[PDB]
Amino acid sequence: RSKVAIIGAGFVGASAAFTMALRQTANELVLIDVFAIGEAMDINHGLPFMGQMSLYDYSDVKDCDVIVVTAGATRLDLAKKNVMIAKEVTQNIMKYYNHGVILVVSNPVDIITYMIQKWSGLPVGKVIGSGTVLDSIRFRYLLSEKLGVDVKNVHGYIIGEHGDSQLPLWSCTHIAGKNINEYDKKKIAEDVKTAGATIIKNKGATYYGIAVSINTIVETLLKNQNTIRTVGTVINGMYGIEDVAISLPSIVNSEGVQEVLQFNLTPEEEEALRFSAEQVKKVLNEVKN
Repeated sequence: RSKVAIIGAGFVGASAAFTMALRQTANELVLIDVFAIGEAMDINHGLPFMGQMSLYDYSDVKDCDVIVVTAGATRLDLAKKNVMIAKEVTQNIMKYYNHGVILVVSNPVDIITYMIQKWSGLPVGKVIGSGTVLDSIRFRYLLSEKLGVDVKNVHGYIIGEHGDSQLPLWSCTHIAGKNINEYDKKKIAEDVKTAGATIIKNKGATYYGIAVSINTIVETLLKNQNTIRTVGTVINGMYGIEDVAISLPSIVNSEGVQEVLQFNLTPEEEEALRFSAEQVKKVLNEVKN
């Protein structure tokens, strides 16, 4: 039934694949590369794919339900660097692009997601970035793992730009229906935006957390379970936010975004969110070339 194609066999492309290979998230998985085959063979060593077939070229984006872009590599230069790589990938993908939902993972995700959405000339509801999906996940986790409660009842989201301007939706965070007003927690928010930085310091890279994130999202899309995820979408006309890609809780499925939940945010939160958009917008101006 399902078929996912991952663009880029880097540690991320590889991990991702390896993860949705153990979890056997899709029926078919393709490793499109940009330098690949060997990375697929090593994964195929743990052979029991009683529900998956891992293969190795862009002409295979045909009939894909999802297409993940992990390609990518003095910061703002990175963006501009990645934008170049991205632009080329977008061309090739679209050369054979047919039915499918594109998931952007390349960093700076917020920027590339938007850019790629344009480059492809695809509906805004079909191109999605991994956005703050992982951040929101960890956000709920930290909460539960600190209030003696389990993530099961923990309902919270991390919206905005997947960077430093991100903000936690406290006004819409409830434990089984209990506001965060129990009896302070400005740390939980911190550890969520510090995680990436700290990891990069020690390991000097990051790809396991993302690989998982990808798996998650791919699973969400393939299930069509109306699950809410703070994935990145090109927003235009919300909270006064215009042309720019940003994360917001939205119900997605194998065929695009269904709707980007229009939560009622407090004035401070609407401010924060708006501000956040401005950061991404700054970089976008630099790009768009």
